[PDB]
Amino acid sequence: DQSNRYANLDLKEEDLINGGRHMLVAYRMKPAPGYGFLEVAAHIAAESSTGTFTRGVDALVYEIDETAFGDQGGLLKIAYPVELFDHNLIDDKHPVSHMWSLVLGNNQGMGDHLGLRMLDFYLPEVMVRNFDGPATNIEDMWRVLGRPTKDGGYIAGTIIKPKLGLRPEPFAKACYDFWLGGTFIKNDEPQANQTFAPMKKVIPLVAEAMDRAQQETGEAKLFSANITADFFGEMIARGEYILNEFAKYGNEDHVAFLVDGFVTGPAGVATARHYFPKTFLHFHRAGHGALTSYKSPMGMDPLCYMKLARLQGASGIHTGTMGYGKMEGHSDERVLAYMLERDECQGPYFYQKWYGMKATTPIISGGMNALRLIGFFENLGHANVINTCGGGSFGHIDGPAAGGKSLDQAYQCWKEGADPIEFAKEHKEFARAFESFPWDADKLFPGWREKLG
Amino acid sequence: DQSNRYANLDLKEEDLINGGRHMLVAYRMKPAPGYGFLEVAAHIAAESSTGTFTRGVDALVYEIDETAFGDQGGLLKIAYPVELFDHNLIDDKHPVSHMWSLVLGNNQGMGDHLGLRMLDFYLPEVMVRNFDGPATNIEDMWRVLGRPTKDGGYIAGTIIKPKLGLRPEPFAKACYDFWLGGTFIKNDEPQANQTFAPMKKVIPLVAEAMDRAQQETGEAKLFSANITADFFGEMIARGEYILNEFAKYGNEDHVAFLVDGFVTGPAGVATARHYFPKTFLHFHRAGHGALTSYKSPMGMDPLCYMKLARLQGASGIHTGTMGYGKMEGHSDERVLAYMLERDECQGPYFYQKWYGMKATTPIISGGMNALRLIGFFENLGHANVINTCGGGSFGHIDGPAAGGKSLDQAYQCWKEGADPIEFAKEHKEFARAFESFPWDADKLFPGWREKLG
Amino acid sequence: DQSNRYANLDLKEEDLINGGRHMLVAYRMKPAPGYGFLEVAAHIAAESSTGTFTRGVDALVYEIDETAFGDQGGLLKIAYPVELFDHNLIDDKHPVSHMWSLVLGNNQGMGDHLGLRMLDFYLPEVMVRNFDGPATNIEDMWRVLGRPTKDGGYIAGTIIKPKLGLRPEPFAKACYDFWLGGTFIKNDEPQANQTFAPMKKVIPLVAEAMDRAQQETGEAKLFSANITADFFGEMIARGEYILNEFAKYGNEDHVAFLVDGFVTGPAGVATARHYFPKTFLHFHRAGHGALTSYKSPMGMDPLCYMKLARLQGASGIHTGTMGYGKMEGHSDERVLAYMLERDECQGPYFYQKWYGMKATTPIISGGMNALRLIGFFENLGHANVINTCGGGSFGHIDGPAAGGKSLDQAYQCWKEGADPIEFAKEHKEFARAFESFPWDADKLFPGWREKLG
Amino acid sequence: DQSNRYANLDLKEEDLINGGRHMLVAYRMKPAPGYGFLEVAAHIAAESSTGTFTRGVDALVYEIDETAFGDQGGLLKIAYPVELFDHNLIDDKHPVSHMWSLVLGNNQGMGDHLGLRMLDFYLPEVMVRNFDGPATNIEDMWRVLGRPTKDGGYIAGTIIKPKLGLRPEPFAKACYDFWLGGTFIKNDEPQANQTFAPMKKVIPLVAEAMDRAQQETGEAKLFSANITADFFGEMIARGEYILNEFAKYGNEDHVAFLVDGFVTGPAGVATARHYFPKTFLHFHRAGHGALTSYKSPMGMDPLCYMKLARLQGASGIHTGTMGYGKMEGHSDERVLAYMLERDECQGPYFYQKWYGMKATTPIISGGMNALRLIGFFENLGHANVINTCGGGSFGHIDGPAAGGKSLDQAYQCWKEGADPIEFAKEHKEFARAFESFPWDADKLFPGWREKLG
Repeated sequence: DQSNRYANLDLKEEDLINGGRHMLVAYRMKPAPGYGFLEVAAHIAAESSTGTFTRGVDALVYEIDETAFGDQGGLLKIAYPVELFDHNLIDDKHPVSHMWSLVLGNNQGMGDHLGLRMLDFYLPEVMVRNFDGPATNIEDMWRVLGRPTKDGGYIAGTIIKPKLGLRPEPFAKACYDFWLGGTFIKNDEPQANQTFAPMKKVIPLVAEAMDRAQQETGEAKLFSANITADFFGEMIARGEYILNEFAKYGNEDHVAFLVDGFVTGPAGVATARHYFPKTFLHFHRAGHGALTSYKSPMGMDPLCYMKLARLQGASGIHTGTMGYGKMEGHSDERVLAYMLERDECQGPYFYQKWYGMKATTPIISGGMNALRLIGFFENLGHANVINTCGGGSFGHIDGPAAGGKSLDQAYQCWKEGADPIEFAKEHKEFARAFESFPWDADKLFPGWREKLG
Repeated sequence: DQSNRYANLDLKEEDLINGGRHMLVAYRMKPAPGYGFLEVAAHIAAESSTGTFTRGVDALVYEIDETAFGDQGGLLKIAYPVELFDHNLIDDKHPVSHMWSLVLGNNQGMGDHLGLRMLDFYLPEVMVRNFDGPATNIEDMWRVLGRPTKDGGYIAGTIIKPKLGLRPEPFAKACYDFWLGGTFIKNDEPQANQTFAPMKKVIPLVAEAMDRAQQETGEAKLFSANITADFFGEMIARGEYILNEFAKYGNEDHVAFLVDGFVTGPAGVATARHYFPKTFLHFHRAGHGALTSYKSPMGMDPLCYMKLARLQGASGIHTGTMGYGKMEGHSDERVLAYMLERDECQGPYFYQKWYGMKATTPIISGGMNALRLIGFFENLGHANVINTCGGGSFGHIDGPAAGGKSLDQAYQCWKEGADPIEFAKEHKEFARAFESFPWDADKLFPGWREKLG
Repeated sequence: DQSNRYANLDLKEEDLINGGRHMLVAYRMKPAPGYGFLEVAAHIAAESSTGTFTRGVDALVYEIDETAFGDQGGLLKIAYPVELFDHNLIDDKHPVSHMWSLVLGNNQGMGDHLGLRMLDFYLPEVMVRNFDGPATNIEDMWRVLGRPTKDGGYIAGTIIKPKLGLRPEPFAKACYDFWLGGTFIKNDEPQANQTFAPMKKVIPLVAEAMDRAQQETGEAKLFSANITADFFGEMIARGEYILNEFAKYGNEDHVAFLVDGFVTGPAGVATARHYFPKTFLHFHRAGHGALTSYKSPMGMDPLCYMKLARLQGASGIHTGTMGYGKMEGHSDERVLAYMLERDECQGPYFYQKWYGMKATTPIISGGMNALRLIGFFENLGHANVINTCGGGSFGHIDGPAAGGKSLDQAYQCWKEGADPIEFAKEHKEFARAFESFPWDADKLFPGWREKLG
Repeated sequence: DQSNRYANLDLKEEDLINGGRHMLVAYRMKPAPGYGFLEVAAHIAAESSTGTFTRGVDALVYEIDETAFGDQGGLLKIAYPVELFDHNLIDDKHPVSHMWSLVLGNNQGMGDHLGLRMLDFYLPEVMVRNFDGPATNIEDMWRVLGRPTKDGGYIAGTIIKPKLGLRPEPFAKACYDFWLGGTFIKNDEPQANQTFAPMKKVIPLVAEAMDRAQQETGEAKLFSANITADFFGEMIARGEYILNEFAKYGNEDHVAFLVDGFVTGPAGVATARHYFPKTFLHFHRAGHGALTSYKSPMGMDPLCYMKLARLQGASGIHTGTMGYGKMEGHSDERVLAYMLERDECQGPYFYQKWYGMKATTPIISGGMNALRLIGFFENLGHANVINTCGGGSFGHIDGPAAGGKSLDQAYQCWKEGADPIEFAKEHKEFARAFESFPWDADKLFPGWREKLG
């Protein structure tokens, strides 16, 4: 019924993009029984904007394909005038929370559709330049590690098992054991200040373990510490406490902050981004599946969530192993990494320029090991990632330290374009990964058994 | 496979509840093809706790009914030791974000189920007493309005149309026009500091409109102002600016703060709750449908979201018209209101005591009017609600002020247990609501035409 | 030399005051050898404003009396255009820090005077209405105590001895012992989180002592807890921690916050005033003597410091016993109390209206006891003060609880206009104060020995 | 009377220092008539500590010289057990405010002395390591300027005249004019957000002037922007706003923050130090004369104030021209610079180690010019200072840009150990400073007229 006002299917998407005055959003939408696709689409545009000088700022349906997705619905595109979006009193920037409240707010509760899912969105220059974006990313880690800041490459990481329940001294010992070979360690997403492992007991022991490993290896080590909380004053207290403990050893810039960004919401990410901009903001997505799982016809696709994380200021975020590990996996998920790290990236429906906004670094995890990293790097096109390997490190038959080394050595091998089996003859930890995971070696490198003994 | 460790189906739920040492959660879960219900359930418990002294804090599957929901899956219940939950350094309280990250975190991304949905949860005394809870609710509005703080009753509200796009002077004029009869006005959820209606232009005009209406009517008026932002410093700036503008007229405690709590996340709600505890925190759910819509097999049921909002400190939150307005509606949704406002409430799977935690006030909206309010009150059992009526107020044939009066008069009629038609003979605005909405009057009060002329 | 620009002795002070566009300041100034009084005065005006459209905002010397103070110098008055003063981005209010930086900033370091002291200042309406002012004062304590909020009267307090060094349990015990008779207890100004009495050990014991005393007496008790710190995040952590501990007993609004406002500076007072406005801000002046002692020819007179404390938002501040206790004392210091608590007050050089800005409550201390309070009240004209008595309470021969009662009973006696000796016959604790301090009784009430036995 | 408890003149200062368990303070004190020097000294120790397990933490008088200062009093030294000092809940560090409240708090108001002045103090290692200290100093400016971070040398600055009153466009133009030759510009201490030059009008113009000057010169420029306020939320708003405006040109790390630290107090400095640690904190002392002027027998000597500023985290602070400019001046004030910038420094009574705490950079100002800088550098021993020259820059007969160059060229000449007159033959701006200030050239370089024409 509102299609006359809130729909203009004669608008051309290219004119909307070249004009630079609209945010565009593509959705998958399924009309409820009795309702027409255009009528529901126009209703969505109204609910997502002026709900009805007002004409100039109406959101407009400009494209529909009612049959695009068969029994899962059709394609819907809406243009949002940039004047709809809010501005901080302090710095005039757009809140992410506010943008979300328009393009995916009340329209998620409507009764005249059976599903409404964001697939992609386009931000014009005037909007992109008005979000925080990241302040820190892997480039700052490369600097702390003594690497080039251009293509400093791969950072070998792990997660400690059991992920929750270890008392303070056993946790610090596991950190030390790995840091004798590996580089990066993170808290588990709900590991913080439980009574059985209080923050102010475990953090001093971890700082001491870092110092010991660094003195014994001569190599710099990194720790990502959970500061998740609801209250900004608490997250400030956690971060300041942690940085001061690491500062007692000269290692304050070896600390990253883990923030469970989905369960805090954008406001919690913004607390860390604004108060601690120069501390790497490690965005943990725990819980995001409720919003982004393909099993839901609501919410948004993972690529959209990635774009929003970069705008909020994530220094790094989990992306996935892209079919080379042990999760949901296709080599074609590389677009999630590209959209996070490149200055420009083609998305499923919109080409996105980032106009110099800093990259968000992909954090790879999901049953990866040294043998698998070669194919993973080759598919991605680079190795500028952080990688947490649970079994790929502690599952090394020579121990977690050897596991960590075997991961670094996988990066060297790829970087050199060397033959993995020939490379292994001169690099023991990589060679011993073949024996640690021979099911994978038999597959990827048939013949290794004879060539390596 | 992990069922031996992470499942104990011999545990009795009543023993877990009477013991007071576990949070319990009920889920609807559908196993993926090839996986057994118990195996997946145990995997969920592991992923949601210790991921594997550790045995004492494992989450445990204690009840399953694999066929409870037919093709939508089965019922799964998990017990979480209270020792799993985090504690603020500052005040030892539990973060809501953290609790969410365990009971509905990584388990939302697992590949061995086709759906995992929270239906209800149980907090024992030791946990309930360790959340913020609300600091302010309708009782504080009753005080400002000169009402009894016991059963002060109904607050007549409206929303301004168009909800977004009005320039500052037309918006303030609409506020004045309604406040000559009604009491409560709110911003629209994305209405804030747009260039076409800057905060520092519209807020002074609204404060002036309140003052004028209060001087002309002798009655106190209320305004709920949007302070949504990502950054705590910005939300502080907005709130302090707004309170100071209303303070210039002596009306600072006539201000409530609207916070789009789903798109800010719990951290944004906590900013308002901690910095502005004595300013009514009006929680707007815009976007929550992605998490709570019944169209998704992920996320959580609305009742769970309501419980979480109270723990975070919402002073009020939208619940719905419960089948008496024009939305998704059943009289049985009254449990959402009861769980928000009562000191104790039976939920779908767990009885919940709140141990003196303040109520969160239901904010009713969705095509309500004066005629309909009688049946709505009778079903709910009380009228201690805030109610925003768009058409029920501005749709009054005598204008928004008359509409607002007709809503108050509906409360009086119910409160008096009077016959609505007899009551209308002595209350003109209520009587004129019959003519404003005669389709409803013909239905609810057949005969009114003759008795009222 | 700059007298032609920065001096206009033809300006009339009454015209400057009635115009409402200037802050005026009176100083005592002593020229250095070789310099003329007017030349130095004009230099001060230049240094305190434009240092030289600029003419419209120059500060102007409008009155001088070179011989007013003999060998201590002369009188100097300067008019500051209100346009010179700063405005917060957030709420447009004047920072106290900024105002201080102009009227008493670089002019304190000049080499062409041997002394420059602020004696008084005048704020016009447009400025007074643009400072924070207090949010809380004794009226809020009266409410918590179940008193009338009009002239609720005297609050009997004490300080614990030794003021610093008591371990947590002995300190809480002393609090309990006094609270069985008295009402108000404060931390000592440097008593906070020392290793020998950690905050998180002593505060729970004090909260428990309050609860016990309140259950046993049926009377409400008050505690003023030190939250002094440099860092706003720490002061927030302290205040939230303390309020939560008292909230466990339902006594959160029985807490006041002590802030060492001179050593934090105005910024620290503002942290408490903005974050915790509804918690009584007990301003402790420790260290102010460097700025306000009459032994210095620099700085400002105590009356000026009092005015600044009210503008910053002190709920109460120490004033002194005004010659009725054991300190620097003259009955004429009552102007310090009047300037803090009245809506209008004559100062030494300027009449000051406060335009409804809340009172700052006088906190009396300095060797007062029940016998002395009568004359003190009569001189002041009221008893709306908080009073901490060290010896007047614990020095009671029947103990601190009896001492506290004897102080309340002194207020009752004055309030009743009763004869103190006749009153004592029917009030045992007051009567026993005569025996506790007979040197004072012999003086003030000759004959008591016979009439009371 | 309390000398038996609070005095132990048999203690040896060297034992107290080598033990590392006491802060020591030296004072000048004058007893009031009738009081003995030791009795008053012991009273001061009591008032400054336990006011009376308590014995172990008493402050102790360990040295007195009653005649040390003739009619100005005698010397008094007091030892403070480190256990007396407070600890943040967050990071366990000592608040400066709290330390001040003990060693120079209530003892400033006592009636049994006619003066009590801090001359020096000693912090042992355990205390020094427990203060914030600076996070940023001139080394970070050297990095932004492309200089070595070791001895990067002199930064040529100016102040704009008139210091207060310029509208936004004329102020930005003056900044541009100077930046074509000079490097560093600062706001005046009370210049901020006045109605005649609003922050959000002038700051964008200054950022644009920086960009233009940098594009035209190819050299990096620096601006120190006033963020002084009482309220931490306002100072955050100012700083974030300013950094974002400079970030629009890629110049966010070209910004320093000016904080009027005396009138905000330590709490305001801490806000900037904690929220903006990596932005150079330019501490402006406006008003400190009330506390540190030698005309007062109260307060503290400038050297003490300098030590406190470093502990609070000042990146730089004004010291003075040390007799080479036009102020209070003696070459021997170089100790103020040495105590701020060295890792170890002898003070008037105590040798102070800083244990790696970052330097606070001296900011030199007070009628300096290029000719005078040579002798100033030679006396100081280095040129690692920031220098604001009002007349030494704009007073150059060829303009402010030429003036700024002449200052840089003075540094080069000193650095080269070259003869100033010979150097001038090959450096025009330096040569033209001789003509700009020939009174100084005739004095310092007799003969220049003939050698340079």
